[PDB]
Amino acid sequence: DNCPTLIEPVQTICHDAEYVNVTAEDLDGHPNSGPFSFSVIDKPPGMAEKWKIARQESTSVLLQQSEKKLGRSEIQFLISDNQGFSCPEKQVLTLTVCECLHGSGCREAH
Amino acid sequence: KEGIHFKSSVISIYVSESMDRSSKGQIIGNFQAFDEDTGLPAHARYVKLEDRDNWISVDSVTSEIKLAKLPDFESRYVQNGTYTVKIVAISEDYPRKTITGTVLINVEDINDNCPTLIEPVQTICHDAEYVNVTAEDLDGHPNSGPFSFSVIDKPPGMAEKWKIARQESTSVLLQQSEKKLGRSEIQFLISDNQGFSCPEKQVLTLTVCECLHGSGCREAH
Repeated sequence: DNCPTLIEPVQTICHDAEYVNVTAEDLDGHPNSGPFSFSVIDKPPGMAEKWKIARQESTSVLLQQSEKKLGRSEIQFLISDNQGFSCPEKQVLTLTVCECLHGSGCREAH
Repeated sequence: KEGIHFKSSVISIYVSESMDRSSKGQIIGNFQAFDEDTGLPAHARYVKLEDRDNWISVDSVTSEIKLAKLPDFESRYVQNGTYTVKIVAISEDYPRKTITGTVLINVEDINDNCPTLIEPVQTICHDAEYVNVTAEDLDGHPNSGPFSFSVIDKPPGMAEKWKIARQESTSVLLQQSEKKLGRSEIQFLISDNQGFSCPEKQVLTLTVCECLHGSGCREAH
């Protein structure tokens, strides 16, 4: 009676990254579960498709760029749980970039 | 039969210092009192002692303890990375009894300070070629470490005129190739090991002159 969600839907990533990983969570689960289905959105042209999918696992997804640009972009999602319940909330991600140096860490100052 | 006692003589907590985003209103714990004979909770009224900078507050009705300032790791009252406050809790109806305790809060460092040019000004003789300027950062390591100094690419050709020629953890030695008895204006850019640099400018005023043997600049006035 609940639908999957994105758990950090505002995420920074390193400049030199070519893949991004994000988890989804669902308010309800096993027993009534299996692996989730992830898809993104490609319509309209020139505007929608900044990211696409490369790998998918039960509870998380691995994304890859379409034009490889740097900065602020939205990634519009379609996510269903196994048995397929639907809710009026729209599923989304927003991504932006930092210059990384301290491993994963943004080099920036306070 | 005996009066109020503490379940711990001292309590100890940890936190980060402040820069920019720190939360107000902060709670850290309680200081409950008990009958010594059975350990069932008693009531007391509470007072604060020797808070040297006003960081802490106390609520008698809960024995709770609460923060009233933002923490600073460079503070003149912070020692070994710790700050102390003393509490006393005191009973009601006769005989009245006082019992003492302490709060220890530990504070970690942020790179909230930036290296500045402590040596804005120097005067230099006609046989010299090298001049030394120091910076200072107000954090310790890691939050300072070996500094990086540079001097900017404007005006055209200034790298032929005055340049960095050796560098230390705190400091830099300039050289000269202009070979002239006047003024130069030497903007530095300057980081600490973590990459932080001041929003404000850092510039050396430097005067080169003709000098007497073993003395400053020449004088006809």
